[PDB]
Amino acid sequence: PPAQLSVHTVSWNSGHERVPTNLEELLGLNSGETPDVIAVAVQGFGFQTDKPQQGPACVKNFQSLLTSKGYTKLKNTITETMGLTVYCLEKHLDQNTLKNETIIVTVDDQKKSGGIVTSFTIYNKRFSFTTSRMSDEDVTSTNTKYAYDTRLDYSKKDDPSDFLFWIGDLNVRVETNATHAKSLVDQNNIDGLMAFDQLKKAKEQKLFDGWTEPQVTFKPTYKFKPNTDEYDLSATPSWTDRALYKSGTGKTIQPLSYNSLTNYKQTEHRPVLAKFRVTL
Ligand code: HEM
Repeated sequence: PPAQLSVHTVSWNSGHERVPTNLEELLGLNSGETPDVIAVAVQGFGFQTDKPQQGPACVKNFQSLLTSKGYTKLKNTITETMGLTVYCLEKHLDQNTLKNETIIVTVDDQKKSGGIVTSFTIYNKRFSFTTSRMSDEDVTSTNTKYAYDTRLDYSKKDDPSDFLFWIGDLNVRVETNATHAKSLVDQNNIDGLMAFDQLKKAKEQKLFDGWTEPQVTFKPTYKFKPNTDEYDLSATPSWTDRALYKSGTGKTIQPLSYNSLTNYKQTEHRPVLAKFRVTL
């Protein structure tokens, strides 16, 4: 039992975009780090109805890279609008204790909104990875637009997990006008703009209770004109893709790094990469 383990997470509201050439950058492996656990969350349209038939390239390309580095894919789950994959180094796995489990929650009769939770145990400590997706317009169990449901929160369990991560587009936005938002961004006043971000409002309403976001130092990750760094001001610049963390059991989770990946420009949203060190 190591005293500590590292986790990398990435999410991207990637829409219809395809596997990039440079997956090492996407996963935070380009400076030679070797995280114990990797989670990849996507939001978009048509993943199960793989009409472009891009599923096979995703599997080939991710598998080729990660197996060579000593990872086992614990689970990939795809719905029409979400994807969640969790990888763990083979060396940490004990089949008799792993207890690998995934649930899918859907909130609407078309199965477009909800979330996915994948959980597993290593060294007798339980990890859970959540992603979620909600539309602006739906009726919800919270009567808010935010992509929260108690069923996706394993910290609310009678026996809550040791290490929990929630990654994706939480449907949290910057509640001010585009002019004022752009001005803040031009001044690099990230904390000033974050003052208008809705995560705190969701928490006042008792959603994402006790979940922590690492400090944000990067500019809003949406909405860009593709293949530029120029905001499309038809939307107020916002932080779409987020990483939250919690422990149910008093374990220390230390963010090492939290950043958008500005080199992935192909789309309106920029992926977000988080790195953590967890103490068992
Ligand atoms: C950059 C965008 C995307 C990322 C980062 C991504 C990520 C992933 C990952 C990590 C896997 C599992 C790979 C493995 O087996 O180790 C996967 C599988 C898959 N993805 Fe994606 N995905 C993307 C876009 C898409 C798109 C656009 C489609 C369809 C339109 C799609 C459909 C699939 C399918 C069908 C699978 C296979 C699931 C199975 O084997 O049953 N994904 N994706």
